[PDB]
Amino acid sequence: LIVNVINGPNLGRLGRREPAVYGGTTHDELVALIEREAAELGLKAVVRQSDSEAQLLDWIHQAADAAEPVILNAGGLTHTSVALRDACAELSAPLIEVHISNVHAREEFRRHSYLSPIATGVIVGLGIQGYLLALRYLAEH
Amino acid sequence: LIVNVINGPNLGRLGRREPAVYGGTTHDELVALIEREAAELGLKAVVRQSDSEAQLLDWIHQAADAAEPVILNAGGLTHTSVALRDACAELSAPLIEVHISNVHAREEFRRHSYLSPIATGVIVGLGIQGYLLALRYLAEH
Amino acid sequence: LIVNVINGPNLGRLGRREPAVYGGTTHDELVALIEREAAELGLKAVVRQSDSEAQLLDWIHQAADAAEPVILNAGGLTHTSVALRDACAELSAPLIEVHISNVHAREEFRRHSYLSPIATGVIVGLGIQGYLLALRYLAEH
Amino acid sequence: LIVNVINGPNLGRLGRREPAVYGGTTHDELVALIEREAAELGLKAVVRQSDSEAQLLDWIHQAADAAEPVILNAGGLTHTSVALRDACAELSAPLIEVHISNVHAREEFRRHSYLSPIATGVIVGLGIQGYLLALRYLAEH
Amino acid sequence: LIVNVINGPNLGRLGRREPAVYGGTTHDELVALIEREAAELGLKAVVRQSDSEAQLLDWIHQAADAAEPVILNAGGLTHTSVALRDACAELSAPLIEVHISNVHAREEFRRHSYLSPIATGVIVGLGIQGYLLALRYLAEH
Amino acid sequence: LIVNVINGPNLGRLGRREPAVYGGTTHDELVALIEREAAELGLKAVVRQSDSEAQLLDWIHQAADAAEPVILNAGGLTHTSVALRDACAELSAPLIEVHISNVHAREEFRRHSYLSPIATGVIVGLGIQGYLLALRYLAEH
Amino acid sequence: LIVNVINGPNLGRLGRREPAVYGGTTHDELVALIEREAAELGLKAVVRQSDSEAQLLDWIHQAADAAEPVILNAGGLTHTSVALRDACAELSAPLIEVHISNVHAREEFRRHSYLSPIATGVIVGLGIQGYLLALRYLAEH
Amino acid sequence: LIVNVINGPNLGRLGRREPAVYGGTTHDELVALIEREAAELGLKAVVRQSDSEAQLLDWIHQAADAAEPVILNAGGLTHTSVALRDACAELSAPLIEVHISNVHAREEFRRHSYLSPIATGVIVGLGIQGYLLALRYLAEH
Amino acid sequence: LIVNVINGPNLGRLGRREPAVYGGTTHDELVALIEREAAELGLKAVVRQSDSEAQLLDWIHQAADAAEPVILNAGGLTHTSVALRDACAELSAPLIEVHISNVHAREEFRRHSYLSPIATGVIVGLGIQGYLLALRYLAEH
Amino acid sequence: LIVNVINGPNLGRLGRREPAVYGGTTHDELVALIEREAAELGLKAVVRQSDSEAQLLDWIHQAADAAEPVILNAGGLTHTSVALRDACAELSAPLIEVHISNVHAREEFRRHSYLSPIATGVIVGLGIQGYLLALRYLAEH
Amino acid sequence: LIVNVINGPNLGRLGRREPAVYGGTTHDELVALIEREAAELGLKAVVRQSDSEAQLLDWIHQAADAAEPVILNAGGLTHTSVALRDACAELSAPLIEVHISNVHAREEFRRHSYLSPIATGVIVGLGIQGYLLALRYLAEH
Amino acid sequence: LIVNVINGPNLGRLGRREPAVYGGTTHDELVALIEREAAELGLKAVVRQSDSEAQLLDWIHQAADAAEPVILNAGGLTHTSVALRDACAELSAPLIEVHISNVHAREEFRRHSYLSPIATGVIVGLGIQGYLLALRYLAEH
Ligand SMILES: O=C(O)[C@]1(O)C=C(CCO)[C@@H](O)[C@H](O)C1
Ligand SMILES: O=C(O)[C@]1(O)C=C(CCO)[C@@H](O)[C@H](O)C1
Ligand SMILES: O=C(O)[C@]1(O)C=C(CCO)[C@@H](O)[C@H](O)C1
Ligand SMILES: O=C(O)[C@]1(O)C=C(CCO)[C@@H](O)[C@H](O)C1
Ligand SMILES: O=C(O)[C@]1(O)C=C(CCO)[C@@H](O)[C@H](O)C1
Ligand SMILES: O=C(O)[C@]1(O)C=C(CCO)[C@@H](O)[C@H](O)C1
Ligand SMILES: O=C(O)[C@]1(O)C=C(CCO)[C@@H](O)[C@H](O)C1
Ligand SMILES: O=C(O)[C@]1(O)C=C(CCO)[C@@H](O)[C@H](O)C1
Ligand SMILES: O=C(O)[C@]1(O)C=C(CCO)[C@@H](O)[C@H](O)C1
Ligand SMILES: O=C(O)[C@]1(O)C=C(CCO)[C@@H](O)[C@H](O)C1
Ligand SMILES: O=C(O)[C@]1(O)C=C(CCO)[C@@H](O)[C@H](O)C1
Ligand SMILES: O=C(O)[C@]1(O)C=C(CCO)[C@@H](O)[C@H](O)C1
Ligand code: NA
Ligand code: NA
Ligand code: NA
Ligand code: NA
Ligand code: NA
Ligand code: NA
Ligand code: NA
Ligand code: NA
Ligand code: NA
Ligand code: NA
Ligand code: NA
Ligand code: NA
Ligand code: NA
Ligand code: NA
Ligand code: NA
Ligand code: NA
Ligand code: NA
Ligand code: NA
Ligand code: NA
Ligand code: NA
Ligand code: NA
Ligand code: NA
Ligand code: NA
Ligand code: NA
Ligand code: NA
Ligand code: NA
Ligand code: NA
Ligand code: NA
Ligand code: NA
Ligand code: NA
Ligand code: NA
Ligand code: NA
Ligand code: NA
Ligand code: NA
Ligand code: NA
Ligand code: NA
Repeated sequence: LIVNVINGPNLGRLGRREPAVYGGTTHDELVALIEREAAELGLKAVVRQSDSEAQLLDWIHQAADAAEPVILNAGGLTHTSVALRDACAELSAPLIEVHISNVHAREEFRRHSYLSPIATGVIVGLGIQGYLLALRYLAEH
Repeated sequence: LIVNVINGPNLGRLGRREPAVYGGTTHDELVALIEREAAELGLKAVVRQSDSEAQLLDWIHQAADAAEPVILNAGGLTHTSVALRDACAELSAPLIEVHISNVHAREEFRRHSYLSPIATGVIVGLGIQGYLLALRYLAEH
Repeated sequence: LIVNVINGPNLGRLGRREPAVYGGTTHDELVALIEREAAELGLKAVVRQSDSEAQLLDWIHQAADAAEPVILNAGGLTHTSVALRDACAELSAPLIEVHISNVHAREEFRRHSYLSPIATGVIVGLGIQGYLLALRYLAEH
Repeated sequence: LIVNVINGPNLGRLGRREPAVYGGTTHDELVALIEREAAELGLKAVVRQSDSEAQLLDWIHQAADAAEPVILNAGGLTHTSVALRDACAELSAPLIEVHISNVHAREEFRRHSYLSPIATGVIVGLGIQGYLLALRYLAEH
Repeated sequence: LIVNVINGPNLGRLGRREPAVYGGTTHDELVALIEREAAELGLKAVVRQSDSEAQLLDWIHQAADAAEPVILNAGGLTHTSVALRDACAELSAPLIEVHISNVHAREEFRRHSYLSPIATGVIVGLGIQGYLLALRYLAEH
Repeated sequence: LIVNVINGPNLGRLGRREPAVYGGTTHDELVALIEREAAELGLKAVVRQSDSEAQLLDWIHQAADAAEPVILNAGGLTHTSVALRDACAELSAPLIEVHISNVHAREEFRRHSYLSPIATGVIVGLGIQGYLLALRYLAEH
Repeated sequence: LIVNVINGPNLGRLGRREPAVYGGTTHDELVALIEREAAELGLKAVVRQSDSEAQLLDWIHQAADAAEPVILNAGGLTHTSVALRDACAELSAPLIEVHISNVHAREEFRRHSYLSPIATGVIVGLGIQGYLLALRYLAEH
Repeated sequence: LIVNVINGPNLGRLGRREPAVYGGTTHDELVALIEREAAELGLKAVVRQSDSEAQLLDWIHQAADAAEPVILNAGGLTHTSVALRDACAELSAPLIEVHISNVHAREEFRRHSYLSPIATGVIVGLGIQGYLLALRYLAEH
Repeated sequence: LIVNVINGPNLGRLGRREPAVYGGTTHDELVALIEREAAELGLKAVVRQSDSEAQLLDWIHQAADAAEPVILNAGGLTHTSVALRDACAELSAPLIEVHISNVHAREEFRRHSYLSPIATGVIVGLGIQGYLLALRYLAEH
Repeated sequence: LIVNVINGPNLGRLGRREPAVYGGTTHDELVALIEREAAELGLKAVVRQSDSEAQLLDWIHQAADAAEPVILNAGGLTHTSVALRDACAELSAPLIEVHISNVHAREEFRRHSYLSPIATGVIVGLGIQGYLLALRYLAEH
Repeated sequence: LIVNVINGPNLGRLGRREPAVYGGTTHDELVALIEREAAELGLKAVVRQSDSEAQLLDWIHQAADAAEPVILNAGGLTHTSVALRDACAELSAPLIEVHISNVHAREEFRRHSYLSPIATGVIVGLGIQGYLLALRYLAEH
Repeated sequence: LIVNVINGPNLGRLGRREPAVYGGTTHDELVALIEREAAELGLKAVVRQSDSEAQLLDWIHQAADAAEPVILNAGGLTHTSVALRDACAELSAPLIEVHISNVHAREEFRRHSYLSPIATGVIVGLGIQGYLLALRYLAEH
């Protein structure tokens, strides 16, 4: 029923660099697209964004306590934060890691994720439709 | 309209190991699920499997010449074949790389792909629904 | 006389995963155990926890200015934060690094600490008694 | 005209360790020196410091939206934060990375920067005059 | 009740280098301190030292057969001996690894231990009080 | 008073590749700019260039014997010559290492310098103004 | 009762290089020796060779479905094929990996095997008697 | 007299990607150019291409038995196949390895060849004339 | 005729850990099995075990002087001792290295042997039958 | 029309070591062979050799200014000199790198070249005919 | 006056392998040569050999307590023993490390020494005269 | 009879840094000491120094042609020059590599030598007596 979509650092800046990297959809448009899709699927999507690791951790803690699934795009913290990994390892419902860009076609440091080994699955490089596809996985799960 | 789904070595063996690793769906069931989904999406899915790298290359060559999109699960060749990478780099339509298992939760050698850097995107660890989600991306693309 | 016990990200979640990883004592129980032990030793323990690196840094800054000893369990930041290391290098009184779990029996990335080289000493894998043993070292120091 | 000087974790502690590492100038003195130099150059310097990555990111976001140049000394986050790198990659005006100490004469982990590849340039080991020299580059740019 | 304290190569030389590295307590004084503490705790400590790996192995074998806990400071063999690791993996009662010096502040080769992954826990850099603190852990265990 | 500016291999070729890499100023123009700036600062700049390591070493030897400061852009020898490093380690007055290009944005092999650890400081990626900024540091030093 | 002996690329060329590397027995002689030994042991040996990975995979698939033991000398694919590893991981009866030459005395790349971690055991450097010794292990198993 | 030219995976696709990578000559044109050159040199060139490793191995086996020289462009198998290396090590006449593209200017994984250490020589980056130049070496050999 | 079987550290402890790792046969049973097999083969087996490297070296020295073959299971010293390697390099008769467990399925540090490159051959993971199979190789040699 | 052949350190010593490494042709003979071939091709070859990096750089500078092609065998500087690489990157006409010996069959340090990534192409292991084959490429270019 | 010459594992076997590796002088001859040279120099040489690390450590301990210089050829323990390094770090008089063979021309693992960083100096590859040359250094020291 | 002593970059600067690194003997004093010792040994020592690699190479070439032994202290080129290695590999008489300082106690980059693998032997850390000891080896050779 309830799905948490959690976006990390810099994801509030969607639609401000060249559409080359992350597409032309803004974060507000993203929230709207996700909500619309979620309703069609008979889910409720709670979509939140923060540039603060501590805030992200608190959202993951609540999802852990509620046994709610998480779609998480951690931004740069994907590649650097053990703390985020430790919080996500508490989750009992599925965790789908999403990257808008194809990280495997960028710098080598983006090709490692602390989150992938503990996630249910990972979607990269399908732009913002990656979130919609994750919702749909969760609706069937 | 037409989408090629190409499965590589050992994928014909789906449903024969413990459902732990790859799920309980057989390859024939997979073909059927994909075809059914593709028709609902108004696509035609051509689904093929081989344990022979040369056969896989020939299928990729035809997709390149037809400018058709490919959903490719290369099995073990993901981690080892430059030749497959070179064939896939000719593709002008999208290439979505799919892994049934979450390779990031397994041996370290499964965490490298020669295909990811040239793919449009990658879906891992969502089981066979990963193919269905790729079809759906392509139907919107 | 005064000892600061500083816990970092996710340590507020003690007692919520399987007792396998970190034991069944909660953070509030931990505070209570530490305070009781500290009083028996004729010390005052100030025990604080935050998931925010900036808050942790500020607590370390105050300990540096007061020349007070610190028992620090930085959680995931142990393995990732140079900033925390830089703050701890100002400390003139002892710094004892504590890990509840035996990090050497877990993932390889947990086997590196930015803090160990600048700490007085390190206690790992003795569960929450690791804090009590650190207090006792400080009472004799 | 307007230049942002952004200092990251622990830079508020300038003048509190042995003058060996970072010199004897405090952060307030630094702000004053920079402002005085900036006025002589006919610039306005906005100088800000935070130990919070999220706050640093927000300052970089504003500089990106205003197309203003940034002189950035990220402290320990230089060596660890992809998120900071991603925010700085939006900047369209110059980015000069500054380190007070000669990081190349210290620990090996200080010899890598996530920021250098996307900066216009880098000044290290010239103490606080490194900021003044960056201002002067920007006044001619 | 019975605890074995086993010291490896060069530990008989305690109190002969500058107090900088290992302190000014000799091995005989160490035995005496440990015995006194053990009696206060209502334990019996059997404290033994050898520069011979084979002798150390035989002591570990006996502790394994008696199901007795071991506090082990293996000296240089910590970083080099698989054989010692294999003997210690038989132990069914706790194994606490102790280093007098903070190995993390010395040469990089001292930062790896073959023993840590199989030990219950590890205490480093607290000087000879590290042994006393291990005894106290065992008295509560 | 006297400052030596020493340029190494290929720096005589300034202004001959695309202005992309090193700018459009020639070496003769560079000498002129440096001299003009030095006079304004009340310094005398002795500016020399050679493609011969032995000649560079001899210039560094003379600066060492005269206790004169050196601004050194060693070209490709930055990344390869221990001999140059050994000569520069004799210098008792400051050594400022200068790179015209941002080496951190180029090939990985340009990101290591044998000179940085023994230099007073390093300026990269500020083009030829990097020399002028070094002069100004020295005038205040 | 039934044992499959599977030889991979280039093993059909036995007896054609200097007897230094692989001995002077041809593949046909090898088949004959194995059959003779197998009969003495009261086993039936099915001995097959191919330079085609796909053919090797199909033979391993059949052994998996029949629950038959495999003695496998994969030739160069030992060091390179994940696909072969994946097929061999299905085997429920024993898998003995055999190398005629002592791979540990040759190039470093021959010292890694994708098969060893999933094999029951490995025999190297005992020439063709390695096959006979594997048969004998299986006859007792 | 007789020279074998053997092309591996994807070389049948010459002239189908942008002329940037491999030139605009097709494989059929290549065969024709080689034959014409060979006749001028008084040689007979047997030119063959396959995407199948097993087929390539069989061609190398025949060249080994006939003591005929080989010009080999193995495509992606250059970087991945030990089996191909093992077959080529049987060759008693010269082996010239040819790459159309300059592999040293591409991805790092293309800069390693299993074939180079056992080849007589290697020609890279001279396009299809690399084959013609190899023929000419063999005509003088 | 005479074969030396030499077992190193911890091999006297066979049959004392879970049969999972090394089987349920004790060292005395092993000696008996080997002797019985050796007599059937018309050999004399001299079987010795020590936890002392110096004792092992002396046994290898005697085998070198007598030109007698050695079956050696060095235990943990396999992975760590150059001295043992140097002694074994004197042997003129065959040296067969034996491991009871499949070291390739355990920790990565067990996957390197200082002995394999100088051994005639290596048998791993066939339990105690590995010794019997080595005897049989030697009886035919 | 004009082609520069530039030989680096030790190439003046051709014909003085065992013909095993570099052949029996001296440098003077090499000059003569190249000149004769060049005339047959209707080219003029200017062939020069120096053990001085600075002299080599000056020759490359002149070829850059004249837009003349270079055949360069840099000797040991191939593997060590960034300065040479930087000079060769100015060349607008083709650069063919030549090695007489097959560097891939020698020490590992000879398998890296700073020149290959910026060269048009590379010929190794064809002895002195490698120069003649490069001339012929240039005559067709 | 008194100099200790300490030889480690396998050095008692001098003169038993091909004179290629270590020369044809036996250990007894070596003792005699050293004694004769020492007397000519007006020194007393105490020459001892053991294959037991513990015995070597005890000899080093005595040299440390007597403040006597040591010439040490540790054999294979050079490359493997931290314990030996720790004992040698107590020595206050000079420590000269000697290797008979040129370890730099052998396996790569022989090119690392735990002893070199703490030795006064090192002599390798001068055969047994290396000991005589060390004595002579000590006689002048 | 004749021995060449060849000193490389910066060795003309002996006696100008703190006696800590290289001692207080100047190069002229060194020449004098060597000559005096050589005469006592009935040798003639030709002692030469240059900061120019090309000059060093030419001296090594002459020693190769005269079949004269070389004592070589290459300075920083020890760690960086393949060209020097290639010249020294021609030498048929002994080559003794000498370092005044103990390079193993300094930076890690000084612990690799391109010369050691081809030298007869190596003396490090015995100061200038290292040259005298090399002469004496050569007088007995
Ligand atoms: O592609 C993504 O969605 C991504 O997770 C996002 C960011 C930051 C986006 O501004 C980057 O830090 C990640 O490396 C990739
Ligand atoms: O998870 C998958 O789908 C996968 O692509 C498939 C195989 C082989 C499946 O038998 C494995 O070789 C890959 O590592 C992962
Ligand atoms: O064992 C610990 O106490 C530890 O410091 C704590 C955490 C996070 C605890 O939730 C982990 O991030 C550390 O790796 C180990
Ligand atoms: O030298 C600097 O200015 C520096 O950026 C600052 C800090 C933290 C300063 O307390 C360190 O974390 C950096 O490694 C170096
Ligand atoms: O600090 C310790 O107690 C230590 O275990 C002891 C020794 C040898 C002590 O002489 C060293 O070999 C270890 O690296 C650290
Ligand atoms: O950017 C510079 O100034 C630099 O020092 C110069 C050269 C050579 C310039 O032709 C290059 O070799 C360095 O890598 C960068
Ligand atoms: O020694 C063997 O049997 C071996 O498996 C065989 C081959 C190919 C044999 O031609 C090689 O590819 C392997 O590295 C070793
Ligand atoms: O440049 C070549 O000729 C090359 O051998 C060919 C291929 C495949 C060509 O489609 C690539 O796989 C090689 O890396 C380079
Ligand atoms: O499997 C074996 O026989 C083995 O040689 C034995 C030991 C020690 C056995 O107690 C281990 O040290 C080796 O790694 C593996
Ligand atoms: O093979 C060659 O031509 C080569 O370029 C030449 C030399 C020096 C030749 O004396 C070596 O330094 C190179 O590694 C290989
Ligand atoms: O060359 C030597 O003297 C040496 O120290 C001796 C031995 C053992 C000699 O049998 C080897 O273990 C060392 O690697 C080299
Ligand atoms: O110790 C030596 O003699 C040495 O060869 C000399 C130099 C340069 C001396 O100024 C250094 O470059 C070497 O690393 C060490
Ligand atoms: Na919620
Ligand atoms: Na991970
Ligand atoms: Na999209
Ligand atoms: Na199709
Ligand atoms: Na890749
Ligand atoms: Na699924
Ligand atoms: Na406090
Ligand atoms: Na560290
Ligand atoms: Na506890
Ligand atoms: Na502003
Ligand atoms: Na980077
Ligand atoms: Na300053
Ligand atoms: Na006991
Ligand atoms: Na370990
Ligand atoms: Na203490
Ligand atoms: Na001057
Ligand atoms: Na350095
Ligand atoms: Na500029
Ligand atoms: Na069968
Ligand atoms: Na593996
Ligand atoms: Na055999
Ligand atoms: Na043919
Ligand atoms: Na290779
Ligand atoms: Na061409
Ligand atoms: Na015997
Ligand atoms: Na080895
Ligand atoms: Na068994
Ligand atoms: Na010319
Ligand atoms: Na390169
Ligand atoms: Na030739
Ligand atoms: Na003595
Ligand atoms: Na060391
Ligand atoms: Na000798
Ligand atoms: Na001479
Ligand atoms: Na080398
Ligand atoms: Na001296």
